Amino acid sequence: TQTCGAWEMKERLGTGNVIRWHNQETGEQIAIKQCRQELSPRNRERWCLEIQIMRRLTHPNVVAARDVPEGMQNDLPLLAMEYCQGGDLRKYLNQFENCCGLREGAILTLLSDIASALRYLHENRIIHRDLKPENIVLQQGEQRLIHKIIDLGYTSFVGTLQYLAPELLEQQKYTVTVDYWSFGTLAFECITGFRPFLPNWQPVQWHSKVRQKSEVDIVVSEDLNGTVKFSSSLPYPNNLNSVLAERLEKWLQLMLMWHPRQRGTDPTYGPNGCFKALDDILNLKLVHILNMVTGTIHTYPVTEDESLQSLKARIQQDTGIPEEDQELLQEAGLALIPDKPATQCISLNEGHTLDMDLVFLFDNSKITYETQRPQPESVSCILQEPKRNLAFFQLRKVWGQVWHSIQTLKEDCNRLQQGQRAAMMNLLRNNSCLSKMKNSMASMSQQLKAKLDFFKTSIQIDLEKYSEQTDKLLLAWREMEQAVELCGRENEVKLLVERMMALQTDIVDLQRSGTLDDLEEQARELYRRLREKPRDQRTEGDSQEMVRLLLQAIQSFEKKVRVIYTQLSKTVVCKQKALELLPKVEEVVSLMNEDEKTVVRLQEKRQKELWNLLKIACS
Amino acid sequence: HSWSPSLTTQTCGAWEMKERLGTGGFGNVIRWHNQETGEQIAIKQCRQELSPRNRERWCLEIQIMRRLTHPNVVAARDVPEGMQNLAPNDLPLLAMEYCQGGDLRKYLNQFENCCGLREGAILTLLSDIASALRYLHENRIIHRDLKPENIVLQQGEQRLIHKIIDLGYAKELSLCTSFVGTLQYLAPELLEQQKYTVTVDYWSFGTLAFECITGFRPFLPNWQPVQWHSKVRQKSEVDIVVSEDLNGTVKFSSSLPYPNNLNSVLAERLEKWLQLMLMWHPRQRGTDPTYGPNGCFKALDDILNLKLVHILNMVTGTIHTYPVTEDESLQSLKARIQQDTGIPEEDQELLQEAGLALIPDKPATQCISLNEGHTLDMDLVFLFDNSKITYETQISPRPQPESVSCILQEPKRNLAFFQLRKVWGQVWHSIQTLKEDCNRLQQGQRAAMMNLLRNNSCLSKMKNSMASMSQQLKAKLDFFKTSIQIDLEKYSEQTEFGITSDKLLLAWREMEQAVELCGRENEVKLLVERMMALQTDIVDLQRSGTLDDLEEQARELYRRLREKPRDQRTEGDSQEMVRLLLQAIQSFEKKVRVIYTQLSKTVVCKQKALELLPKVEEVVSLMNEDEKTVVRLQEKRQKELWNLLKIACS
Ligand SMILES: COC(=O)[C@@]1(O)C[C@H]2O[C@]1(C)n1c3ccccc3c3c4c(c5c6ccccc6n2c5c31)C(=O)NC4
Ligand SMILES: COC(=O)[C@@]1(O)C[C@H]2O[C@]1(C)n1c3ccccc3c3c4c(c5c6ccccc6n2c5c31)C(=O)NC4
Repeated sequence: TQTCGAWEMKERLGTGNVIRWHNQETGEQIAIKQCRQELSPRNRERWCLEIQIMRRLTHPNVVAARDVPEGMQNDLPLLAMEYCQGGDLRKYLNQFENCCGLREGAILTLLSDIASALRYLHENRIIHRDLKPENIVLQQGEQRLIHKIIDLGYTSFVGTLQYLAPELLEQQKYTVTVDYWSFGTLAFECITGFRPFLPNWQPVQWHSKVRQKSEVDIVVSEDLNGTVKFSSSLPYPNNLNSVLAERLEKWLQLMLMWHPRQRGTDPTYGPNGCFKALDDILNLKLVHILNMVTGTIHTYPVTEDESLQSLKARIQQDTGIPEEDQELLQEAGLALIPDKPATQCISLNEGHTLDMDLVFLFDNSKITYETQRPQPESVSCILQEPKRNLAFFQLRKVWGQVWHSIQTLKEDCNRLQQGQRAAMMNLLRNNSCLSKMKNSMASMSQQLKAKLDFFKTSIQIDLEKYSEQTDKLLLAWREMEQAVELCGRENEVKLLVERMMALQTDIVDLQRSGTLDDLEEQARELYRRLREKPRDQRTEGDSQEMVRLLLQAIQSFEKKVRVIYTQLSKTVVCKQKALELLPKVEEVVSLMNEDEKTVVRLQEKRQKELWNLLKIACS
Repeated sequence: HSWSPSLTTQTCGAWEMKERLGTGGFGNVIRWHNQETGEQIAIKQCRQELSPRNRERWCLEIQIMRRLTHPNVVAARDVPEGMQNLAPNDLPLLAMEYCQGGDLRKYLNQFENCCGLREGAILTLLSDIASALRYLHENRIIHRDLKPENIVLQQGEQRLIHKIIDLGYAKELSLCTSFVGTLQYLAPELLEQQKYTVTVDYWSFGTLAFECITGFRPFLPNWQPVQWHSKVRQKSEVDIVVSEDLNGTVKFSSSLPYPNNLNSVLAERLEKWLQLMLMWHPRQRGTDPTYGPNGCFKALDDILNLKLVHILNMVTGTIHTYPVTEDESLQSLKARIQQDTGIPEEDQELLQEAGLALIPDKPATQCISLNEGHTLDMDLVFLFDNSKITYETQISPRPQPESVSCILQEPKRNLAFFQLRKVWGQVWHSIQTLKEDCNRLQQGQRAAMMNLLRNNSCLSKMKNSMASMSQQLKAKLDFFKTSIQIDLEKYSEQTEFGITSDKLLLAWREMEQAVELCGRENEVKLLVERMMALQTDIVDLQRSGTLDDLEEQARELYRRLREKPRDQRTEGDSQEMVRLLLQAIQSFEKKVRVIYTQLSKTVVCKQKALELLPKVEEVVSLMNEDEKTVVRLQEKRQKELWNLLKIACS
């Protein structure tokens, strides 16, 4: 469609226009901003000034300027930039599985990358003014997706106002705190899936309502009825952990602050201390413990110095399980190493979650495990009245939330299976040593039976041929014979082989044996269809089909969870029996070893006593 | 003058009148049920006003019925007291037993019997009806209206018993003249209006028998008499079928048509017996080359008394049927299998359902395990070639009938409803056969798996014995090595002052180097590795649909066609049906590929097992000698030492 030697023109990246160019020879990719339009002298200057700013700036989180390919013939120059393979953040936010916000890993890398870029811009005295998901592009790094800032210019109308700091509608002059507002609204949208303050509301009405919020309010929303509610708390559903939700909630209060001068001011780090505040949150080292007793995830911020014993004492307060009874296991069934620090649980990209470095907690005191999430306000609201007609935009929100609820049921249920598999892995690892010991015991018993048989044969000859050639020796030898009768732990080994054999049966029955996975795929496809519905077909309707799926998923979940706990309590009773048998086997192998030592000595002594007879006779 | 809401049909004491058992006419045979005992009866009544000839004809029937007594002939029962009052005239009623299985026409009409009845059902029919006709003819009675409507099924203690009914056309004998019977089973002679004999009942039995084997009558069904007579007259002595093809050509054949549910031998032997019965010549009909005139019953007796053995060659996927004698040895059968499969006696691995190898010196009849549910699958033996390392994943499915392969080639062809009904039933039957054939192959793979697991069991039992013997030997050797080292040390220590026996020292030193060579620890070690690696492959083998659904789909499609109203019965393609068969053929060969992949995996394991068994046996032997020698050498040394003490004590 257009070429420049090896440089061939590709698809439009967005709208003058931005188009991708690919080098046929090197495989190199570039983005070119072009204007075929005729501009006013001020906007002409504005265009040139941007190319100049870009050429000056150099940062890992700011799109790099590139040379315009030689021979790339309005009169205004082109803006050649690096091509970011990941695409814009709006595209990511629009992925159907991100309707209720992005994953935890994706949020931490966003926050980090955009805070670092904003810091560079502001220190080089560049104020963005139009920061939004459309102005954030993702580049493919070596191990993760890197967020970069674009458009450093120097629904439709209501659309443009969506990330603007309130002062911008009110006055002319502004400060860096305009970019805090934008970063905060943006960040919130990535956590929750929607903007903090009454999205798509008309400016006059928006301004009048949001003005009324308190210093601690980070969300102003309209329910289905349509009550406007203000909140200090980060909304649910979100894919963040307990601690991160709590800590990002308070950081957002700094950023979504109505007061323009007070915005970004940290109580510790003073004005513009919002970047140092986030640094603390991002540098936190978190440990996630799943209490198998209750099924709740406990998150603990740990220090590099913090010992496993300190963490155990902290788990103790939230679970009621004493340090001594705490069995802490990981994915593969290994118990946590006490010499090592609490940070041992920690194993950083967009695919990072709490599930990655998750530890499963079991109570050694428990013999049996009895089975023990609250859906958002809008979901429980539609559960009560599923036949209610909702406008398409309202349908889109509750359906995404219902789908998210089911995904959570599925994910929650799989974490419990992972916990049961960790306990099974530990059991199989113990059963392995138990088998290795059983075989040694079996082998030692057979070797002992053999040596005893041989000694019994040997001594019988020696007793016969002695009496034939006619004291203290005869009585001593007869004691040797009755003494070796008492050793041999055949009957004790017998019983332990029965137990060890009966145990391995229960274990093979445990390892030798969904709809909840299916109900999620059903809900996902139903939500997919709603969002892929043509604009003319977007009308009013019921949530009957969706609410049907959630109820079936709840029912399926509790049924599936019952079975997980039945197998867990079966696994733990096997683990007990195993731990009970190990010393019993060890003890019998010890006894047998002494029996062998005794047979060996008694044989050596008798032989030496016979050569002694031959001495006396040789004189 | 008022309408009653009661629904009691008509009573006679404890006896409640139920439905008519017949199909058309006034309702001559009706079922009666005893409310108190639960007993059921059938009552035949004559027509109200009769001509003196038909009055005489009626009496003659009552007389014949009263005389007759046979397990396969419905006997005359006492008329319940008070019923003769409710009779149309002075003439008696015919009270008979009620046969709960119903008539044979009902069975022939069951949609799953469109291509004939099952092999078990054919053998019990033939046996029961031959015995009844034999009884009649020996007691000089000719039936003259034998057909499926005149055969009823009674519930026996272990099977369904076929019985003969309706002696209303029957004559006591001699030659007869009367134009009596059913057009569809009417012997040529009766249409020629000639004098005739018992051979009229042979024709009826033969046409009937054929219809039960194939699903349709032998000679041009539903053709008008004049046209029928003109065409069927032209058949040869050996022809048992005259039919109309898809292109309407009338074809004559000596052979029994396909599809049928009979085995190879039974089809061949019943084919030639049918030539005797469907013989145009009236005097020659039923004449057997061995048993002479009227020897057709003794001929069938031979066929029925045959003891058959069904062998499934797993290499090809074909079933070989062998008529065996009570004296016939397994070796004779093996020699017979050899000719049809090319597998020598020594390479023949013959297994049954549960994976047990056939016992030589037991007779060939050991393979044989008898009602309507009896099949060749019951007493089936699976043949494997010990020479084979791998089995070919393709085996060629069964050759489908002439009409099926004809419509497979051109499915868009329009056929008349009656032609559609035939090919669709046949296509449905082809799919059922694909399903059945495929399951037999799985059974063969499971028999080989069962044999493997049985062998692996003994192999495990031997491994443990070997392991145990090895540990016991290691122990005794350790002890002997310790013992002899003491004895050698304390001897050399006492040479100068004590006893010097150069002969003893050398003998004892030989004992010591001799026991160094024995102990088979490293040999046992390797066998435990192999035995362990084998058991892995075996657990991987044992720890590892659309063909049945495609059949249900075809069954429903054929069902729909048959239940189609008479006005709606028009022309059509077999596109929907041919689609299903192609899918079934594709599904079958896919399923069969998997069966053979696992079979060749099973047989390689079975080889390794049979390779390991002697190796284990050999090492345990060696170890046993090592033990024997240790025990002896120890005893001898001890006795030699006490001998030194004798010499020193003198
Ligand atoms: C409608 O799209 C937009 O608003 C974008 O800001 C977002 C979108 O196009 C715009 C115009 N955009 C811009 C608007 C203004 C300046 C630069 C860009 C821009 C760039 C890139 C991309 C891009 C790459 C892959 C998918 C989408 C992409 N976009 C851009 C860039 C890029 O890779 N390098 C520069
Ligand atoms: C055209 O012929 C028929 O329909 C039958 O032969 C076949 C039919 O009714 C008839 C009239 N029939 C007869 C015609 C003539 C004599 C006896 C029967 C007869 C009998 C029975 C039955 C019977 C039982 C169950 C279903 C249908 C049954 N039928 C009969 C009997 C029976 O149980 N005992 C005798």
